[PDB]
Amino acid sequence: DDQVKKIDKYLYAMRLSDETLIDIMTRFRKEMKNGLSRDFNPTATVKMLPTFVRSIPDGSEKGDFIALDLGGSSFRILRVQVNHEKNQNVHMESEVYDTPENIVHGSGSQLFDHVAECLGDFMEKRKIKDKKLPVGFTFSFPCQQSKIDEAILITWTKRFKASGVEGADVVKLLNKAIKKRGDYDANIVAVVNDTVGTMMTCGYDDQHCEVGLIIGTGTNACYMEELRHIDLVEGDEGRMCINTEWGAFGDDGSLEDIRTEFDREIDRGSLNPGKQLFEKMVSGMYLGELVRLILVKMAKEGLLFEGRITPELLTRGKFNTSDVSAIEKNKEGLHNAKEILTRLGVEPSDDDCVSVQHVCTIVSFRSANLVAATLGAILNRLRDNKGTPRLRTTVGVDGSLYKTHPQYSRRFHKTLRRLVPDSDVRFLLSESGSGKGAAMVTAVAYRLAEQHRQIEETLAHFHLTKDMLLEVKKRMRAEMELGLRKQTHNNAVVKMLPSFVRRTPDGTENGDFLALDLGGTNFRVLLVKIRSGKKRTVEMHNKIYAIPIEIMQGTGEELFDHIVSCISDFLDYMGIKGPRMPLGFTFSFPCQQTSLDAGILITWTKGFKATDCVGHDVVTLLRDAIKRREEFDLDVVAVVNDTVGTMMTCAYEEPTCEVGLIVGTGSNACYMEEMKNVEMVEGDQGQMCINMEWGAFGDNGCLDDIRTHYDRLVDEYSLNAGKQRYEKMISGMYLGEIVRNILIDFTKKGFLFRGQISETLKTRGIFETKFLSQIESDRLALLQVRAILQQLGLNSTCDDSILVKTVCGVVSRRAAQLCGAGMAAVVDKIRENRGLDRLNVTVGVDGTLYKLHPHFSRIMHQTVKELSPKCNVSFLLSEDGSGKGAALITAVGVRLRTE
Ligand SMILES: O=P(O)(O)OC[C@H]1O[C@@H](O)[C@H](O)[C@@H](O)[C@@H]1O
Ligand SMILES: O=P(O)(O)OC[C@H]1O[C@@H](O)[C@H](O)[C@@H](O)[C@@H]1O
Ligand SMILES: OC[C@H]1O[C@@H](O)[C@H](O)[C@@H](O)[C@@H]1O
Ligand SMILES: OC[C@H]1O[C@@H](O)[C@H](O)[C@@H](O)[C@@H]1O
Ligand SMILES: [Ca+2]
Ligand SMILES: [Ca+2]
Repeated sequence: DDQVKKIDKYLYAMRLSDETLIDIMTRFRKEMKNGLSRDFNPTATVKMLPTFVRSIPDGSEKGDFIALDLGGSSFRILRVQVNHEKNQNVHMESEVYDTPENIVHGSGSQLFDHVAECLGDFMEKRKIKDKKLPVGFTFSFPCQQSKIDEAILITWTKRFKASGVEGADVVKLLNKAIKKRGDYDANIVAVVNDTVGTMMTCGYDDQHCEVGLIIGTGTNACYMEELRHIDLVEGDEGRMCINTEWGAFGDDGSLEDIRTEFDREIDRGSLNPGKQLFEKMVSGMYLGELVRLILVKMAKEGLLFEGRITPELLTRGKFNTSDVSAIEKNKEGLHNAKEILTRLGVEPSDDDCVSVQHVCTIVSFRSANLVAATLGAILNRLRDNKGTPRLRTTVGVDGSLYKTHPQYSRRFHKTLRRLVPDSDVRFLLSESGSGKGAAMVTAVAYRLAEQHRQIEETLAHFHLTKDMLLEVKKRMRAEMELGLRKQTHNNAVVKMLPSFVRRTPDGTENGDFLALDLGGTNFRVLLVKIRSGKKRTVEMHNKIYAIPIEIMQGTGEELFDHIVSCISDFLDYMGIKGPRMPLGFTFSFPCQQTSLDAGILITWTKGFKATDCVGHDVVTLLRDAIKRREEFDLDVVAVVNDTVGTMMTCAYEEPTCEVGLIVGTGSNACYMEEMKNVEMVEGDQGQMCINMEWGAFGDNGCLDDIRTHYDRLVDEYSLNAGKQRYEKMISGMYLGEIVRNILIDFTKKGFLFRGQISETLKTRGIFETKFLSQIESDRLALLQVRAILQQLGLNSTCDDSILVKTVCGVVSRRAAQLCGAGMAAVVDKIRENRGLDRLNVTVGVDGTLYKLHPHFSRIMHQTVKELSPKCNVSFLLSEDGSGKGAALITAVGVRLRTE
């Protein structure tokens, strides 16, 4: 009676009080909070790692998979076949492989070579190599993952200690070993921790399973947490399984006041000193030795075996946990203790057999008790989440010590139910192992992988290689030439139309002028005053005037009548209504010029479609409308394209600006060609500004090489089917449509919005330049993206938002590259013309897409630099619009008219 009370006095420390157990519980409860927080997670010892598993099996799972189970006490590989659809129910055949204390403690390479060899043999014995069966990986160690098929080892635990693995991705490490074998092909689709596998398994049979617990070589647990609580995972919808990794509870020294010298000594001799402390007082890997450490400490004080101490009772690991168990059996309890203590050399007194066996209870009871305190903190967290007052949940379990020890299970549940009363908990023991559960995870993981494979295959067509970009640059140049050569100009797609502007501002332009800006997003009328010499200055006023789309696609009569009306009102506005002022007309469309004041509208582009305009001279068309009104009189000195207007605006300040570019509703470019190359205009003196009209590039098929199904659909439904193919893969008026069309397709395939094509998604023009630009902002957050989308009328989840943003990126990126390859061709021609080996030139730019988009310009500039390394281009943005440049052209126009 005192012997018992004798040891209960010695091992007093290892006798935890309920109030104490509650304390620890409260402590872990706080460790969980810190672990899940984005602010404190970096310092927490309890990792609370996300698993990317959002629900237990639903029953829809089916297929043939292979599972690997490394990290437990046995390396086992299994094959799980499941398919209710047809009729088949869950079936699985497993095999166990040996793993010597050599591989486990060797180099990661040696370890993964073994795992790859064992999997090979397994597939051979079943001759299933030919099948690309999905592989699930149950790796019972702490792992960092940003996705289910990635697992970076944080640190080894238990018996493993292989070099070159920590901090690496075991998936990649394993994939290498297999590939190095060339024997077969693996498709590792997921990596799960055993606590998650165990939970998945028990969940299959009990749809109330919300916890996975393991108590074997090591101890850990996982539970279903609310996504809105997992800070380190963007989303607030539903739940995800968190792998607590509580074995490291108190590694920051939060359980020093509970750890004994026996614990510390056990640690100082461990493989991983300082870590997994909480686990070192529980798991069956340490129970035995923790006891043999006291037996020695007792004998060393004559309290046992008559103070005798054999070399065996001193040798490490000579007292297995197996002993600790057999010695606690109810039947042959003490009888067993005798045989054991006997082989230990020491002479077992039938009184010793009693003293010993009791020690075992104390140690083996502390474990069961501790685990009950932490698991209790988890159940309390679940109860808190549900809001309910009571709690009903199932808990999956597995692990030697639990599965094979006479009293553990028993005492464990007891203390538990005692600690958490307001809850009804069922403990289901995984009889099958992790295999079933891993397979259940692999099924869904794989389901999402094919979806992904398909999405990527499609998007891959929007990816151009540097080599593809050089071809486009090449083609651009070939077409540039066909258009300049009078013999081939007749059937060239890039018309290279001359503008009849032969020099950038000289600095003598002086006067007052009116200007028109038609073609972009805003039709506006301006008044510009230029003063040079001493006081060189420019003063301009403008006013925007709408233009109903009806008029825009009405008749040339109403269109130009409307324009003149606006010109009138502005003349009043500025007051200057009276004299005969010279006017520059910026008409952003392809015109055939004979002189600075004659433009035959070759064809309409963008969204304009007025009747009886194509084929006429726009100057005239305007002149007439003016005569008809009879309210004033003007001097139309010039007609100008916005690209040329832009170039002049920027060249007014920057003398090296010899290129103009526009990337807004439509896209076009212009530059200064050598008069000797412009075979369409007599002379070979000086230079001339060439309005390329490069939007038509590809209208002869030269781009059908990289155009996609979505590009064709967008073209096929445009106002000008067949024309302006290049500009239609670049400008803000079309980008959106390419996207919409890609989205509708993904939706029909059931990859977006639950497969529902909404009315909004069917509305053309829905994706404005302004939206494409917000959605791609880098300062944006997923929550915000989803918000924007919902505002548009699209009911999108967070997963949806991610895919939409991606799609927008692929499309917008390709647009910038194609545009860069185009500009690259231009600058390199200007360099070859000037026979240079290096050319410095700046480009004048304008266009809403260019100005608002967060990445277009950057990726564009980058691409030009990469395709034309012999030119140092600079892009200067026009902030005053074309107007300034139109007036600066009108000035010369007049100067040459007066002369
Ligand atoms: O207690 P152990 O022998 O160490 O293993 C306990 C459990 O570990 C997991 O890693 C395995 O996936 C399970 O199959 C096993 O039941
Ligand atoms: O993006 P956009 O609306 O097409 O604008 C791009 C540019 O178009 C030209 O027609 C105007 O001369 C510019 O002032 C304007 O900045
Ligand atoms: O194998 C059960 C548990 O053992 C522990 O030592 C590891 O830290 C966990 O990753 C694992 O879940
Ligand atoms: O608006 C910018 C460009 O758009 C193109 O579609 C027009 O054909 C060009 O004349 C214009 O420079
Ligand atoms: Ca979250
Ligand atoms: Ca010429």
